[PDB]
Amino acid sequence: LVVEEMLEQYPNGKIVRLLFHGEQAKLPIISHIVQEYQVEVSIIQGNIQQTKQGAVGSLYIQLLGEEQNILAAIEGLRKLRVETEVIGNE
Amino acid sequence: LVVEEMLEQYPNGKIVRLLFHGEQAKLPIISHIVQEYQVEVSIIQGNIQQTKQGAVGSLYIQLLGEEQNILAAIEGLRKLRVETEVIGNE
Ligand SMILES: [Zn+2]
Ligand SMILES: [Zn+2]
Ligand SMILES: [Zn+2]
Ligand SMILES: [Zn+2]
Ligand SMILES: [Zn+2]
Repeated sequence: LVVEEMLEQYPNGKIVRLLFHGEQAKLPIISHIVQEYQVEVSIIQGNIQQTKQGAVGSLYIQLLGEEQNILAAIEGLRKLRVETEVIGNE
Repeated sequence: LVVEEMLEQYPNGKIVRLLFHGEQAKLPIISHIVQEYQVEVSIIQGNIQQTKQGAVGSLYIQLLGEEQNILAAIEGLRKLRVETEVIGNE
């Protein structure tokens, strides 16, 4: 992997993996969540490609902010059809 | 797997996988979160064994309740040293 290297380098907040299969909400996802949930975003690693289905791939991001807001932003992503999970829970 | 079969049979709330490596908080975890976060718990699948390290294994549970409370219960588990993630995000 090794996802714990991301946790090691980016300790604060939560690190999440976002998946894009082309079904995600057609809006500016990252700015949308920044503004709505008052979270900061740092891109750690990613691979996204444009396909006929739309943007497809993965993004690992660090979210910073109040705990409740980070949690809400993560469920927000999921509801916007971006599968999201906090790394380090396997 | 197939974790989506759990989502199919238990549609409401969130389905989470909890991991126990023996480092988890030494308290009655499931009742603790039920009471603190006002969530309901249904066990879907699990394999837990007692070892010299303590209780080790996994539990898949359905959490029911208000969205914010479910989210808080999930982070609560993590803080209590039970690695937890919402299934269906791979
Ligand atoms: Zn997707
Ligand atoms: Zn929104
Ligand atoms: Zn996982
Ligand atoms: Zn553990
Ligand atoms: Zn507690």
